Amino acid sequence: MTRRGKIVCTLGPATQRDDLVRALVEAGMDVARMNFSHGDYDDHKVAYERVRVASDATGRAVGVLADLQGPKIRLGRFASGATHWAEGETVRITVGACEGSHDRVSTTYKRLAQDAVAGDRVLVDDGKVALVVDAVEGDDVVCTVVEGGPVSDNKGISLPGMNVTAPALSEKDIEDLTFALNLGVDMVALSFVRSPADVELVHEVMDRIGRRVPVIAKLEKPEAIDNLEAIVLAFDAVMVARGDLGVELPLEEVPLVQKRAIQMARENAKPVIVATQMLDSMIENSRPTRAEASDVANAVLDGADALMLSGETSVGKYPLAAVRTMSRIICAVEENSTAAPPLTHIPRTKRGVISYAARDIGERLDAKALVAFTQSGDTVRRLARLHTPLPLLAFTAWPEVRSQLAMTWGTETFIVPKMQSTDGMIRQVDKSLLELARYKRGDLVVIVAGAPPGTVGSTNLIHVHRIGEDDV
Amino acid sequence: HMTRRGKIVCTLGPATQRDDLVRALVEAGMDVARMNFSHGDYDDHKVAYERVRVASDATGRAVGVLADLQGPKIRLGRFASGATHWAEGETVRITVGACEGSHDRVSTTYKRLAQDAVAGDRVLVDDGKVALVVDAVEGDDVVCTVVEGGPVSDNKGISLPGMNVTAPALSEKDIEDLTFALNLGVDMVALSFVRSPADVELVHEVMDRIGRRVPVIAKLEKPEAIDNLEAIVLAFDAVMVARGDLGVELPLEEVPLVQKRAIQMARENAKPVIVATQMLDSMIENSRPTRAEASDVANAVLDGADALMLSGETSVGKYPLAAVRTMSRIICAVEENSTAAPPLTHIPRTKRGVISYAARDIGERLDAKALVAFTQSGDTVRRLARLHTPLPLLAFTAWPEVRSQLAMTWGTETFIVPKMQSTDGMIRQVDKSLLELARYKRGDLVVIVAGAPPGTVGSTNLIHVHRIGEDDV
Amino acid sequence: TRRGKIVCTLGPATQRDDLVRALVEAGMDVARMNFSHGDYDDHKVAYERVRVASDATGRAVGVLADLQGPTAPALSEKDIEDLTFALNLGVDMVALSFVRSPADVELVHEVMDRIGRRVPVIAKLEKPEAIDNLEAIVLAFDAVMVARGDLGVELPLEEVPLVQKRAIQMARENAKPVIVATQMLDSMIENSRPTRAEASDVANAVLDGADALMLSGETSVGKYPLAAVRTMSRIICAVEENSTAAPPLTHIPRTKRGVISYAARDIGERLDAKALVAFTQSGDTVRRLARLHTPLPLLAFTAWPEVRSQLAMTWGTETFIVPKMQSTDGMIRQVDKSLLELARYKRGDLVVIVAGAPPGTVGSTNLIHVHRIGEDDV
Amino acid sequence: HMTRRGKIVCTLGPATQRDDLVRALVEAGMDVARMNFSHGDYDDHKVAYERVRVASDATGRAVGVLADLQGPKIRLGRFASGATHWAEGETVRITVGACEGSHDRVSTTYKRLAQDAVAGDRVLVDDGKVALVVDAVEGDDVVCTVVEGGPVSDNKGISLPGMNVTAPALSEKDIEDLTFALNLGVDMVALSFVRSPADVELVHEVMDRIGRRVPVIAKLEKPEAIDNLEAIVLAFDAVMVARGDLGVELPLEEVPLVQKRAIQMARENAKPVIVATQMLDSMIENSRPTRAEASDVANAVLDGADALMLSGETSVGKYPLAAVRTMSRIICAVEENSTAAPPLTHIPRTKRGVISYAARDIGERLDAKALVAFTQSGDTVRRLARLHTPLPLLAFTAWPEVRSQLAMTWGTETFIVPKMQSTDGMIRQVDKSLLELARYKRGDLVVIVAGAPPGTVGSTNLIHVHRIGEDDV
Repeated sequence: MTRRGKIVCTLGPATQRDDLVRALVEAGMDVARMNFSHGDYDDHKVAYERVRVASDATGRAVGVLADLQGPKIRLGRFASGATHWAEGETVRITVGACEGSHDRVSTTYKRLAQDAVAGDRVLVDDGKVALVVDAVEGDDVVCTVVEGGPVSDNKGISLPGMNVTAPALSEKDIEDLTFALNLGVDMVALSFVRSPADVELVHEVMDRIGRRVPVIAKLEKPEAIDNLEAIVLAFDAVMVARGDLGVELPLEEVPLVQKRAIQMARENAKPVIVATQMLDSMIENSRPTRAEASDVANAVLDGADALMLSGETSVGKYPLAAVRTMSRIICAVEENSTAAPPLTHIPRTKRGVISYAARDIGERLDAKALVAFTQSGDTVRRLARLHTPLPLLAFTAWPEVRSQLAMTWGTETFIVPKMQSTDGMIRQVDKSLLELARYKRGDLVVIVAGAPPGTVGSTNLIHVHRIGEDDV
Repeated sequence: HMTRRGKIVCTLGPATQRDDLVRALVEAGMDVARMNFSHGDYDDHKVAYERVRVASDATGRAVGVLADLQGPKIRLGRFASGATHWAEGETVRITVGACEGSHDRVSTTYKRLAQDAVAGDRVLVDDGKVALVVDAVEGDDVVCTVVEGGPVSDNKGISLPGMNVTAPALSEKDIEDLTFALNLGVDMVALSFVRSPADVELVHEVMDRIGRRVPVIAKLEKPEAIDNLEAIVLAFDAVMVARGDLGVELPLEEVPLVQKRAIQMARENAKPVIVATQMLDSMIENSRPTRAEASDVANAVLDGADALMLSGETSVGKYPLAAVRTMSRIICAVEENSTAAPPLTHIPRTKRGVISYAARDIGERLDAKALVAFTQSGDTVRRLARLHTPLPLLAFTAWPEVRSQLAMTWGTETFIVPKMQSTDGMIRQVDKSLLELARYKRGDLVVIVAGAPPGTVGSTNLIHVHRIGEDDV
Repeated sequence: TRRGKIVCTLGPATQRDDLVRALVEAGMDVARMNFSHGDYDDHKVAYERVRVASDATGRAVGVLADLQGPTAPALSEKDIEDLTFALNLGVDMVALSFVRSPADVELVHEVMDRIGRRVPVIAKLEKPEAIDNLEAIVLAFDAVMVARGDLGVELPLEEVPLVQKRAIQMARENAKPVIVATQMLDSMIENSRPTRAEASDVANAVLDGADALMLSGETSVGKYPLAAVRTMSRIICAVEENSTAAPPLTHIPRTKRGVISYAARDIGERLDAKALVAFTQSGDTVRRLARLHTPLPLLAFTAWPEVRSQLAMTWGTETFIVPKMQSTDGMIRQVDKSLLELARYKRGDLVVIVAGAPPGTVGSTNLIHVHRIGEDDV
Repeated sequence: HMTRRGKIVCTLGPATQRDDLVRALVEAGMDVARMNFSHGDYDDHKVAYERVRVASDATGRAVGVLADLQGPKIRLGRFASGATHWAEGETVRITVGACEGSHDRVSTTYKRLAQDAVAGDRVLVDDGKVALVVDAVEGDDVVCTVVEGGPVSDNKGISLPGMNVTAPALSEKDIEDLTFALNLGVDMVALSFVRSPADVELVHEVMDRIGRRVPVIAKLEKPEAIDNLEAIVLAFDAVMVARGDLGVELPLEEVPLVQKRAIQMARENAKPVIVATQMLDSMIENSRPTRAEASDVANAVLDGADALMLSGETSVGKYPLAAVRTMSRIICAVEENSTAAPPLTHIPRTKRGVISYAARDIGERLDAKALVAFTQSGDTVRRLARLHTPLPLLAFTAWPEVRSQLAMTWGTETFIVPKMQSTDGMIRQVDKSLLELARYKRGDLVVIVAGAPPGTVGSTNLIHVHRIGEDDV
């Protein structure tokens, strides 16, 4: 009926101009990403509020997503500005301070010396240049260049295979998380996730400050894909970072890891975001490459809850066009086929059997919408992963949840009061839906909800009715 | 299956008039009591009727009361000697005039026989044991030739397959009996000799004149009924497969397929179906049935029948209790052995239908202890019963009459409750009613099917899964 | 024409001149010699009268020798004598009474292998211990006979109709033939017509899925032996001409032989074939198709005439004798030749043939071939 | 899946002319060699053609040869300066007359451009990198305005979306190239610029004049082709999805769905489908592909494609071997992971079709080591290939040409054998051929699909299941 798949946009320099955050929202932004690798806390505060004003003004829900940097592992500065590391040369990467020199340059990752051992590979600038550790002589990691090429200030370094010992949250991240939690963000994404235990360190900080939001694990490393199931269960959502996965994994394995992660997320009613290398050409162009449009469309077809724009909106010259184009692709894929990859988990539990039954009933009776009452989102997220073409309307008393459900597939959320009785809950649904030009009296709707209000049995009720069938 | 699901109808007569015998039936399993208005004066019925109601109250078991209307009385008159023998090839006269019976000439009770019969029509006597053929009508007399010979005696039944019979489906006598039964307070009425869907209208005329309707059961006795099977099942509220009678007027080998087809047809439309006659007739004189009879009963059960019926076995027999116990024991045995009954083919398309199927699925998938259905007329319960789900099926109704009417519906126990004021109060009532009987306890999972806000214009439209007393404190 | 098969018992009542032939003409498919009655000479004379009748009419007729049976061993001393006699006499099958265990067949096989001649052994389901081992017995024996009268002596009477259904099902799942016997038309021992209750009972055996039904005293000692067979036939036909199908089978085929039989039926039905043709050396391939109770005519072709008699008791199967086949292509040409000699089917009519790889191959059934009659006729 | 199923097409050019390089491709996995008639003179092709045939014989691997016809050459002429710059808002003239190139005015190779162009038509240049709009046709000059600016050089491609282009599908030059290729002995021909199902007839005219037909592959390059997708897939023998070209004339977001739709359409009709353009273009300059490219390839495989095609990657690139090795490695990885492919909706209705599906079922159910199909033209094997069954699929044919033609069909290896004399002999041949391979041994179960008696009128009509050498001595 409208766009189902959700769009995440990154905020940066390019979205600071007059009424531009609002222009994004109007073009379709559902979640706004605050990237804490860049900007001062003040730039974020001002972006954060511009989103909230835009969300109020337009009426559209917009979640706010705090992206934590994780371990900053990159080159230091060169005195020259740049150099060239040709094959066979010896080079020293040091955890000490030094001036940028062809033969010797610093790294930001202070533990590199203690972690590196003879043999470990060291990749630079998205794996464009590759080195190998010969030995650790004090603060210096002595390497040999295996694949040559140009190198400059502050290029990324990847250490596949190496037993890296940084925690998932740096000291700097804890400050950023704390800031974001107080600022009022709706979700937090953790980078460099390697184990299901990594969520605990985010939860420590949340419980100290006394405020928890959904935590999104970013799938960037092989160790993450090695624990894919345990991670999807321990976190609240996942983000497939294809660029980063492509650096450390076989390139041919990556398209299958994407599909597998998306499937895994849907089986467990967790949201999945697909990020990186989406429409990167639109950083410089008003239109994408054919290859990019195809790639995006396959993310949609793979079953993804949301797709994410990075530089396309954060630094690009065509931020609106990027969002409009992502929308137009998502729509086109959806308008063409209902079908998404089938799920294999058979529902066994009261809440699961009911979610499936509700969808069946709704589809079989040609309902105009599927209404789900929810206190945390769980009940709606269980319906969303089915990719039913029924509009999916969440009704909740907790307004935070409306923002959190911005990143979940096909879902619009309405904020309503706490319900006093089941019959009152039906009356509320009528009231809320009739306010919208979309619905009128006579339209068939399916409601999923709680026995007597605030019951010990959670979701346990399916109710089919036409709007205002009992009004006179 | 935790209990007997299939229901048992028993006929009341001479054999059930002595001391606390109606009660003995009920305790043995009788779910519906049949009052057969071809025998007894109105006083015998009044006394039986009340004995059933007292038994029902005493035991706590629901017992429906079924008024069987006679329809056209078509049989031989009396013979002066008491009997004769009509041997093959002989000419014989069956007359609408009064006469004393002789071999050559005997009267019939069916006064229109002369004007209805035509050259060629077959005239079958004594459950089709002897067959004649009309050569012509000379005045009073229908002049026949014997095709299959055998003995004939006073007042033996006559069946006229193929013949353009012109009696109405409701005789003058039936209208009196119907009127009596309606006022007496019976819960259902069965019409004999049904040939067309229109036949129900003549019963409805009488009901609406007296101002009281009950479910009307079409008895499938004639070929013309099976010719209109679908239109009849839709127009009536239930059907009864009368096997003996169908066996006389159709090829005997076609009957087992007609039974299956009628039962199927009834289940597709959420109408009850009763299977009657040729059940355990040997038990009129014997304490045990023939193997062939046990097989017959079991096949009715397997065919998908809501209820099975005893006739002479309880109404005139010498072993009425044993007959009911035996029918029960067979029904149980068939059920305890397989869940499976013939699949239904109607795909549900309507809100009420989709919900009934969904409720059953949910109930079975979650291993619910019972499936509870609220209902004003039975419709919602009957839609679940036809599925032959092994979940106990508990109807909740405000109308007490319905509890008696649901006595003939498969697998169903009914509870009578107050009018509900709110949906949440309705859930609380279900808990209260179930807990009264020390079968359900706190924690047992049940599925409820019911009405949006109480007295909603959308009838049944709600499915609700809960464990008993999960919210009490 | 009739699909379900009829077994008739021979006795005093069928010794009249050309009465056996009258049975065969009325429909007898299997002739039962009951070795609890008669001298060996009465059997010899009946045996030959059947064989002459079978030749004369052209109709296949199996001969089933019924060992009386007799805690007791499975085979009495007397049975061993009767079995030995019957085997040499040339019977096509043996039925064993009082079967209680799957091991019981071994004692019959000992005797067969001593004399050097094996035929199918039919276990008679007469006792509770048999029903307790129903599956193991159906597997060890080659066929089963449901004796309802006898089961009714020791079992709850109401349980018997469900045991009948269960045994018939069990037999069909394992491609064994099942006969339903006892209490069929016993009234016709004294009457020219049966009770309604009896006609209904027979029809229920048919509908339950039975390969064959059996007459006992009705033909062996009755006064209306022909009428009994004619009436059983007329009923079986009438039941068949109505009902479409038989109780579904649930056993999933997993073996080469089984997967092919199911596939052949599917292909046949999907393509609207007029017939299902089976080549067979031992019967197995035909028996696998018969148990399906497919409404397709089922035509068996065999070189071994003993097998044509043995297939007489399998459902819906007509069997023809042909020569030993020299090559697969020759075998297809034979099927065309034989089918045109029936002149039953027409120019473009499809049939499906199931057969053996190269003739006398170690893989038994392993070939499906769809062809039109006279398609390679230029 | 036991080996690579999806097939690889490689284009031959300058980069594949060096020492034993065609052979190195074949060894790396090339199944079809594309001869592109937009580059090279007839002598370069003759030498490539023979190098392929020698390589095919030497390695034992089947290698098809594919003649790609240019179709209408629609592009810029030459510039005197060599290149220019067309900036937005400027007026420029593209002329069908001869001239040397200036900024203001340059010639086109497409001589009909004047007669075809009308006010409003768009003119896209160099893969749509620059866009113009026609203001008028003033004689030989098509006077345009630049809508999207950018650099332009000698001999750049132009696309004319929407414009009623009037060139036939076969130029005069193409007919010469087709004729050459047919005599040379190529196994298939691909036609560019296909717009209608009638376009195949013009190729068939030429084939029938020369007296030799091969499969004709329609290249899906234009919107009009996708508008007739079904009629085209039926009239041609195969299709090639050219995504780059479709991307210039169609909405970019629609292209991924057109690819999927064409692949599906081809499989439903047992026609091969090749997916071409922009597969691993980065490997023209690099020893490894972009992640986006590997993903794209893998999605073509998953979409259901019979074959994937390399263009510049092998024809002009610096890593031609690595390109084919990499394409192989991706195809394998996708396949080793899931045997699932998009389901088909085609229900088989015909004797030959029902049998093909039944054979597959039987094979899969019995866990056969291979499915052997006898075929005169390929049709029988192509009907099994589109099912994407994980059974090895072994074609047996007496026509050697078919082995080359089946090189582009999914999952299919072909064996060339003598004409069969008898069905039993044909089974013996299957054993003989398979036993030569160390892959098969005595005892392996295989399913054979074939013809009744050899040279029967009833096409495919026989399924035979056997273990290799079960009757051996």
